[PDB]
Amino acid sequence: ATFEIVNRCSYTVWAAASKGDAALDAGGRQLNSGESWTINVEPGTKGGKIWARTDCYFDDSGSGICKTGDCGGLLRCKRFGRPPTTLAEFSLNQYGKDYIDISNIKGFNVPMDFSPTTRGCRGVRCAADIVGQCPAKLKAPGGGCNDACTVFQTSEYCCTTGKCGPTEYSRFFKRLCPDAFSYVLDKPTTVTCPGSSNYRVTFCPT
Repeated sequence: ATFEIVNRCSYTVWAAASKGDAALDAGGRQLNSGESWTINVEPGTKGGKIWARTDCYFDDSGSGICKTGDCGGLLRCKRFGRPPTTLAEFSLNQYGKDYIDISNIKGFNVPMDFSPTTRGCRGVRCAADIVGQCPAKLKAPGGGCNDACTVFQTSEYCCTTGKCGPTEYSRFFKRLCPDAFSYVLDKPTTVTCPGSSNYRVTFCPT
């Protein structure tokens, strides 16, 4: 499948694409404002994520640090990033269907639209000013709005027992972005698309 990743933000982001134990495509790249990066994702990829990283510094070897979404100091991410990270999540070609969602379970850093570029399903967006409105206890100094599990590390926020409910903190994310997952057992906002759809992730869509 092809994903076009577009940075519509006024600031540079360092896109990342991983399935947790490997890079997707090159795994990461700098996107200046307006730049588009087209990646190819192998069919059947399960548990892929795309996110943006902010305020990164990398040397010529591709090693460095970002204030949000750092994936072990690498430009080309192999692993998932450090919260807070708005996540585009996808599982492709799963019994003939693709499944996409946006998640705030690991917080929010950059607003995002995640839309098919092929026919037969709708996109999802989380484009509210979550950072601006972020509750004081969840604000990350580096930028971004952390989820409560990251901050507080309780069974309730992290849904460790597989039983958990919404929280004041999950409801904050859900109020601003109803179409994104706000906690682990949120009513799913997954979109089902035809298998082998193509997609565009747009940072700062509005």
